[PDB]
Amino acid sequence: NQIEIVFAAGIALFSVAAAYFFWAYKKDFNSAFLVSFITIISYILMLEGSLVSAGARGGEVYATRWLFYGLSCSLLMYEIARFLRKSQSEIVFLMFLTVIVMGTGGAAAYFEGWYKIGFFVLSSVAYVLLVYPLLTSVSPNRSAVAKYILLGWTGFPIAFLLAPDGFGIITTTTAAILYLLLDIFTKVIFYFDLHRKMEVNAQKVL
Amino acid sequence: NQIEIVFAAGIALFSVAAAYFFWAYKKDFNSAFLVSFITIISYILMLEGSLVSAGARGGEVYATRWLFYGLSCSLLMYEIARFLRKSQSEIVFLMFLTVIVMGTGGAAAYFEGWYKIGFFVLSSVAYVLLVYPLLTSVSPNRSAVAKYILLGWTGFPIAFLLAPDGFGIITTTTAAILYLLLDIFTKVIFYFDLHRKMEVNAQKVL
Amino acid sequence: NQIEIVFAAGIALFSVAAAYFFWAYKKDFNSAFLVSFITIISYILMLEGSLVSAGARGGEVYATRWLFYGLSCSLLMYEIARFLRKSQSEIVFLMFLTVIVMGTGGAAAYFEGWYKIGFFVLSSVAYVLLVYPLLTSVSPNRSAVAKYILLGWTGFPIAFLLAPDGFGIITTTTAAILYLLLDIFTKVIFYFDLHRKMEVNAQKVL
Ligand SMILES: *C/C=C(C)/C=C/C=C(C)/C=C/C1=C(C)CCCC1(C)C
Ligand SMILES: *C/C=C(C)/C=C/C=C(C)/C=C/C1=C(C)CCCC1(C)C
Ligand SMILES: *C/C=C(C)/C=C/C=C(C)/C=C/C1=C(C)CCCC1(C)C
Ligand SMILES: CCCCCCCCCCCC
Ligand SMILES: CCCCCCCCCCCC
Ligand SMILES: CCCCCCCCCCCC
Ligand SMILES: CCCCCCCCCCCC
Ligand SMILES: CCCCCCCCCCCC
Ligand SMILES: CCCCCCCCCCCC
Ligand SMILES: CCCCCCCCCCCC
Ligand SMILES: CCCCCCCCCCCC
Ligand SMILES: CCCCCCCCCCCC
Ligand SMILES: CCCCCCCCCCCC
Ligand SMILES: CCCCCCCCCCCC
Ligand SMILES: CCCCCCCCCCCC
Ligand SMILES: CCCCCC
Ligand SMILES: CCCCCC
Ligand SMILES: CCCCCC
Repeated sequence: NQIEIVFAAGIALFSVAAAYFFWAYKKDFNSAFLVSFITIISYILMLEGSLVSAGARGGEVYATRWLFYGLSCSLLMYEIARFLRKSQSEIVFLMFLTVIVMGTGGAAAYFEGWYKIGFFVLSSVAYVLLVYPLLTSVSPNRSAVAKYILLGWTGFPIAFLLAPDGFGIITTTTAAILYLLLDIFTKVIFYFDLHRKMEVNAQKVL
Repeated sequence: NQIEIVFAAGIALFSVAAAYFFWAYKKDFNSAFLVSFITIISYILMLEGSLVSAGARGGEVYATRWLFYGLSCSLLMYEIARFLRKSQSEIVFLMFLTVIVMGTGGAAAYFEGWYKIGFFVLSSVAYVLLVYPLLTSVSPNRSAVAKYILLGWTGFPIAFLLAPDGFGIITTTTAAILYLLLDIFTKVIFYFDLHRKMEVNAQKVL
Repeated sequence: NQIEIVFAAGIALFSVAAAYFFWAYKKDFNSAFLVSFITIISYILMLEGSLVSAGARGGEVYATRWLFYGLSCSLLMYEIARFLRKSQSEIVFLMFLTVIVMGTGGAAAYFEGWYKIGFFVLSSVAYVLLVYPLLTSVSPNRSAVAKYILLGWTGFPIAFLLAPDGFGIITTTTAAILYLLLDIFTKVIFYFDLHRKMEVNAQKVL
């Protein structure tokens, strides 16, 4: 129905994003390229539709989006935590909480009843412990990254609760469109805005 | 039947353990918190029961316990190997053997016939090569960690063979109770006993 | 039929290879041992046959071979990239492209229609970006590794297209035999030829 158009739009946008990020940025470790490329793979699988599950109020759930975030958001968390000049051990810790948040989030979306509630509570506890050291960072770059944590990262659990993954108050297509806007904001706009600042900060403490 | 009570007990204990370890320990990389948190996730999945398989002598197998160990026991092996002051390259090697041991162990538990035997032999070869450099460590902390390798880590393959994962000589609930006691010993008591020693050793070679 | 003999041959050869590599090489991080050991696990699963899927022209596909390559070829890429003295950040980048190439390759093999084509194109783009920095390396070891990239690594996508994973022009058993020869060349002969050179190069920039 309309959902294939949402997924097809995500494949095209992140294919353009991955192509730009590779050519425009330095030919070395390119997190921006890897994040968009992983997202392309995730949208193709969601478009194939073999991994769709029943959601709330007659909606559907694509829990593999949450599993692919664990790989792509750990790369984002690496850039974010390094931008705030967290210690190496704190970076490793935050990247683990991110994998935990997405992993339990996919389980919360796929399962039902008290298991959806329990996995959501666990994922939100790990999320609270993930963003607390970032929102209270003494770094001067803290305000520059709070816009992406508060608007983008925290928009997903809210979308989750409204989507068929949670209470199913919005339909599956509306959730996919809102997920896509959140993806563009946290994966593409995030680099258009902060790449050079992150690049300069990284050539000074490495 | 009685097994849900065993899994519910594990969820409550490791939720208390994860809560204590986070608040009591330093607000940086907390392996003790991550190990217990991962174990909570594993026990909820086992309690949901969608990933249960037929075992030996009419028992059942929860092979995802073994897959989740590959993530949580690699964190334990990191602390153990660093405590014995293994080289960084030896630490990376041991963490790989741990993932191999748990991964092949989950396959041994899930499959039957000569494949259970073959996967068990492979997992035990990798296990022998994993613990040999630890039991013969020249570190003075070697005796302090041998109690957990011999009593706790080596108790799992013995429990495996008795459980429905192996010959099914004990029932599924008895195996779950014995697994839970082994979990508490190797994941919780391990830190009550060795945290400060490991913390002091780590602030001296890092 | 004949395919079990191909898989049984792979189990025996890599069991001999893993046994030799462990005993002959230094008792520290042994990539050669880990690569062969992982390959043993992969061939046993393929021999068990629960993860076989329908292929092209009545052939079959064992897509888990491609998923296990993502773990074992990242170890090979680590040795290759370190041998060419790539920077640490470039090594991490190449190991990610390898996981992407194998991951999308398993999806290309498992799915059909435009999804097989799309996943193949994505996997080949990531493959082109993976081998370009290696084939144009200014390292003097570049020619010593180009034989394995061109003959061995690039033989897999060609075999893929001929195998039931692609167009199904060759049968499943012929593909398995050709996969096995490629495995022996890139995983075993690769170390018989380059171990000491790689060992000496590694004791000079570490
Ligand atoms: C590119 C994708 C990004 C940055 C996604 C971030 C996603 C989250 C922070 C999701 C968080 C969730 C919770 C906070 C708990 C409930 C379930 C989740 C996974 C939606
Ligand atoms: C928190 C969990 C820990 C420390 C678990 C350790 C588990 C093992 C060492 C399991 C070992 C096994 C073998 C030695 C081979 C047979 C199968 C296994 C996986 C049970
Ligand atoms: C031990 C195994 C090795 C070194 C395997 C390497 C495999 C590849 C480079 C496979 C590449 C593929 C492509 C280039 C795209 C099409 C699908 C693949 C996965 C076969
Ligand atoms: C210098 C760049 C290092 C980047 C390391 C990122 C590691 C990502 C691991 C994600 C595991 C899910
Ligand atoms: C489509 C099925 C998704 C179920 C989620 C799997 C559970 C992953 C937990 C990861 C915890 C680190
Ligand atoms: C029908 C039984 C449902 C059990 C739900 C598990 C609750 C997990 C809570 C995790 C947070 C402590
Ligand atoms: C015809 C359906 C359109 C639904 C679009 C939902 C997009 C939500 C955007 C929320 C703005 C922050
Ligand atoms: C300083 C703390 C570093 C801890 C690194 C642990 C990495 C765990 C990887 C487990 C992979 C299964
Ligand atoms: C529930 C199915 C469990 C089967 C085990 C999967 C095989 C994992 C092998 C990992 C080797 C590193
Ligand atoms: C029916 C055929 C069963 C084949 C069992 C595989 C044996 C694997 C042995 C691994 C250790 C060398
Ligand atoms: C009523 C069933 C109780 C079974 C409890 C088994 C616990 C085994 C403990 C072994 C002590 C080391
Ligand atoms: C000194 C040896 C370090 C080897 C690091 C290899 C890491 C492999 C990760 C593969 C992830 C799929
Ligand atoms: C047997 C099913 C194989 C399907 C392939 C799974 C997709 C893995 C994508 C990994 C991308 C990093
Ligand atoms: C840009 C490369 C990825 C192209 C993915 C194509 C997806 C196929 C859609 C098939 C619709 C029936
Ligand atoms: C009886 C079937 C034998 C098929 C063997 C195929 C092996 C292909 C080798 C290609 C040489 C590079
Ligand atoms: C088929 C689901 C794959 C998810 C890998 C993160
Ligand atoms: C559904 C099984 C998940 C296991 C991840 C380690
Ligand atoms: C059952 C498939 C396991 C693949 C792990 C790489």
